Formats: sequence, structure tokens, C-alpha cells
Amino acid sequence: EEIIWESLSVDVGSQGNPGIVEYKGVDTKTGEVLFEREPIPIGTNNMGEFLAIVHGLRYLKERNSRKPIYSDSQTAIKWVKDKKAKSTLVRNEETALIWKLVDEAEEWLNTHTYETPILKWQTDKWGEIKADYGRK
RNA sequence: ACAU
DNA sequence: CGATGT
Ligand SMILES: [K+]
Ligand SMILES: [K+]
Ligand SMILES: [K+]
Ligand SMILES: [Mg+2]
Ligand SMILES: [Mg+2]
Repeated sequence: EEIIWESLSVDVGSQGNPGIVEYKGVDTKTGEVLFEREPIPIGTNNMGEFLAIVHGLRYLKERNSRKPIYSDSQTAIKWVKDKKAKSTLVRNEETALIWKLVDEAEEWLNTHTYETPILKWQTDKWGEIKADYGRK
């Protein structure tokens, strides 16, 4: 502890897992929604959590912001650190879009730099992350 | 077991 | 109850 209020918080939302995936990023302090991705017909929770972090990195870099990013996903934080999303989702025609976006996010990480700290949101101590979809 |  | 991940 405690919370770094000057930060961006991201989270996935889904209808099924695998299922329809979306994500958004919010100002941790105010809850203002700063970006939201159009729903992707089939993906996993972790692919969406990964895309949300990478989108946050790109969003902050474009704006010359040094704010950290909070995610509640141990998995996605590791995938970003590794620059590799180790998803089990079948690659087929139905999953082509999510896998294209994941491939492109990895490619961005491999061609750009950033100093953005990627921090674990401590849900057990602080409650749900401010970007949560409220579906659980 | 832990994190979603 | 089901699923995705380390
Ligand atoms: K939720
Ligand atoms: K959670
Ligand atoms: K499990
Ligand atoms: Mg989450
Ligand atoms: Mg959530």
C-alpha cells in the first residue's frame, strides 16, 4: 500500500469466457473513462486483460504521460513483461480477430520502449479495480 | 494455492 | 456451476 492515485486503471469485460471481450481504461482518481475497445466477438479474459494493458501503454506514450498502469491480472502483467501472450485459445476462423490483435500488441511491444510501471491492483485490500465492468 |  | 491463466 497505498494506492497511487495518479495512474491509469484498465480491465476486461466479457460475455462468456471464451466469449465476447471488451476492455476499458479509466483515471484511477476520478473514474473518467479514457478509452474503451469495441467488443471483440470471441476472446478470453486474459487476452482482453493483455490488450487493455498494451493499449494503456500506447495511450500514455502518445500523450507523454509517465503515469503507471494498474491491472488486476497477474497473468496479463506477466504476459506484458514477457512480450508474449501465452494463451491456450484455439487459433481458427472464429478467433482470428482476437489473435490478430494479440499478435499486433506483441509486435508493438517488440518495436517500442516505455518506462510505464505496470502495477498489480490489490483487490483483496482495495476492492474492485476502478475500471471493472460490475458484472460479477 | 493464487490471480482473474 | 463453467472458463482462463501462473
Ligand atoms: K465485473
Ligand atoms: K477482480
Ligand atoms: K484453475
Ligand atoms: Mg480484471
Ligand atoms: Mg473486472
